Amino acid sequence: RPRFSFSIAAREGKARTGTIEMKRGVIRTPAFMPVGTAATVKALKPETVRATGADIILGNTYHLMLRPGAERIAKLGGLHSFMGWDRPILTDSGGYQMSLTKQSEEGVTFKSRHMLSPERSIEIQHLLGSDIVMAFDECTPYPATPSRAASSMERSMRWAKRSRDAFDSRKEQAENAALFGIQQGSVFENLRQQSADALAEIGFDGYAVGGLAVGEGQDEMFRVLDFSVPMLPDDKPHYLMGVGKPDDIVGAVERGIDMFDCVLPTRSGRNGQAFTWDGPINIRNARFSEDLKPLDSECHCAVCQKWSRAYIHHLIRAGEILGAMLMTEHNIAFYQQLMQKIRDSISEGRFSQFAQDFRARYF
Amino acid sequence: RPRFSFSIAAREGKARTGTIEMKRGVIRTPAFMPVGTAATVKALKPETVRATGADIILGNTYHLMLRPGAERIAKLGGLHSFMGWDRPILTDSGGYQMSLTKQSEEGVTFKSRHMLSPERSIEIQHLLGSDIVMAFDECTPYPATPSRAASSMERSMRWAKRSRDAFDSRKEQAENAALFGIQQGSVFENLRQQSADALAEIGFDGYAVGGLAVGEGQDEMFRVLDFSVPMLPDDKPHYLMGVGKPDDIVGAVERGIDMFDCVLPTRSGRNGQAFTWDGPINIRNARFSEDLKPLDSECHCAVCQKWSRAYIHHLIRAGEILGAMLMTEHNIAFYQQLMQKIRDSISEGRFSQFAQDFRARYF
Ligand SMILES: Nc1nc2cc3nc(N)[nH]c3cc2c(=O)[nH]1
Ligand SMILES: Nc1nc2cc3nc(N)[nH]c3cc2c(=O)[nH]1
Ligand SMILES: [Zn+2]
Ligand SMILES: [Zn+2]
Repeated sequence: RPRFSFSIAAREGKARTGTIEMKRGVIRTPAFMPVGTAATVKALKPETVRATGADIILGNTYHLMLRPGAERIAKLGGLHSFMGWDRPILTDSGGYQMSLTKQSEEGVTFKSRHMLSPERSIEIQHLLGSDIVMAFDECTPYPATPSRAASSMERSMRWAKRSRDAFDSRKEQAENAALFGIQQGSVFENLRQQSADALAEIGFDGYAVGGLAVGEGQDEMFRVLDFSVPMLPDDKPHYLMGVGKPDDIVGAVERGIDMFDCVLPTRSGRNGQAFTWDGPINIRNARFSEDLKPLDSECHCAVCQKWSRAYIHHLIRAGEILGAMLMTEHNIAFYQQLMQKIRDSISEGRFSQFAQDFRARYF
Repeated sequence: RPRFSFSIAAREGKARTGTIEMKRGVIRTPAFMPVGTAATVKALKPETVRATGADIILGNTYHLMLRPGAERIAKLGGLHSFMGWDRPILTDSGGYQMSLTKQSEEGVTFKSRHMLSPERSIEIQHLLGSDIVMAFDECTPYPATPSRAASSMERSMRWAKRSRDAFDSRKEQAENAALFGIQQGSVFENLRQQSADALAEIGFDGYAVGGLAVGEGQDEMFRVLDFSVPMLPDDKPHYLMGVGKPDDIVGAVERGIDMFDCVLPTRSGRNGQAFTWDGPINIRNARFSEDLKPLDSECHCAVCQKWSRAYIHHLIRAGEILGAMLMTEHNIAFYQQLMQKIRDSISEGRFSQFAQDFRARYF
């Protein structure tokens, strides 16, 4: 394979399906990336993550720089060999993870003390051996005034240029990894346009829509996507950071998004929430204590082939680790089945019907 | 297969190796039973427990009667289908699990309020669909005076008779399951003899040595085994309840024990302790933070094939579920490799050399 090649095999409206080819493997798009923040997708072996259909997972510069350390992981052979995942890994840059500081034009120092900057973020992502490196940005808080959103976006665009130059100055990274830029501008069309233009002038391998999934709510998120995604280069992947619930994913693909991540299937699975095609259920509810059906009636995952709602109910109520394992495997497999149904429906020219059907039943 | 058949294929001294055949499968002896107290071997799918080599797992009447309930499990199709383990299951009777009350000759009531008795224990084990049912006994506290140990043992022997009659009165249970008696008598030879005699007069499919692994320490435990195991019928399995550390298992097999259980590999694995042929290690120790070796240098388990000490160190320090999963799978696989080396060495007439070699290196 090449360092990076995105090809679009079929289209319907603004939706696209295709493939990203990288040295460590092929990513089918639209893609959902399970989140592996501490060098693990919580409660799953990497072979189980792959068996659900994932082609790529997400890691985080911020978390891994703190524990176990980026230089440590490099000394141990990089993130892929450390955790036993040999396929592509995308790493976020630390520009969100303000969520968990002294800010300046140079970067951010935060509470031991640590520092991140465009140069240091890109370096950490190199030490980890990331395949898709995210530019170092500022996720603008929501809501933001137009002035604050503009200042923040402008700084992020200067940081995007510094990110590009830091990545390109490291020959091994430039030859083997890809770099994505992150659009900012909050909910304001003109600032989203200025940001898209800045990013396309610099030039990246892919373009993320940043600054969403920060409390704005679906209607607003969709309105911003309606004008923001068309601003990005059409021939590169479009990544919506941190999204989301199954309905959010379907509507975002209808608006031109190719890549997704979120902790909802893993985190809410450990808390008892199971996704089904008839909507989410909370397995802790006493109504499931003698329910012999699988979590979902159609799901092909190994959990639904083997165990009942009643058993998983018991495990979660008892605080047993196997309950977290089973709930997480099912929810990640559900998300991957959703992405496969989206890909196949776009490929067959029937995605808009799929999206309507999905919603009618899920709600 | 038959309901129950124990065959001894080879002997060395007091040690034996062979097989127990039951309707749900064959158990290779000497056997280690992973503990699955809440209807799960903690942090392992049943297929992973089987892949480590286990032939049988242990469940507990006390815990399962409280959560999810014995009648509930029966309504759901029994413990095997509930948890997805289709091989034999031994259940303890609740006579230990005083550890976690109003006692009388009729049984014990304990804190909601619950009751156990010989009749109710055997009934619960039937509702669960246990393959090896334990008689309802009193595990005598340690230390005990000879008078208190005698009173307690005598009550247990009356309860053993009631257990036998309750099991035999239930045709489906009598035809499909096995019943083991439990010897008591604390550390006193004459009371152990009286108990063995009582149990052999009643007649059981197997005989447990109860009342040990309750704080007495290895030397004392071994002294009691030295005289107690020969008192039991030679042609039936001998089960030492709750034992134990790898060295305890080796010395108990040298004294005629065929079956073992304990929470040490699962519980101490979640707490960071890994078994190796050079003795246990605590993976949380900072000396492992950049150690690329597997947990154990010779272990054939999937954990040792794929992940380093450094990674597992990270996971346990971070409180990640995958650390508990990996540590537990390795420790259970280590225990099963120990039992396989014991079986093969007895079969080859070189168990005493194995035991000496094991100890020289483990210590
Ligand atoms: N670097 C970066 N990461 C992000 C991660 C996110 N997760 C959610 N929910 N929203 C996010 C936005 C950003 C963002 O704007 N920048
Ligand atoms: N029913 C029964 N169960 C037991 C379980 C045990 N676990 C350890 N550590 N010792 C034990 C003794 C008994 C015992 O004497 N009776
Ligand atoms: Zn499923
Ligand atoms: Zn191992």
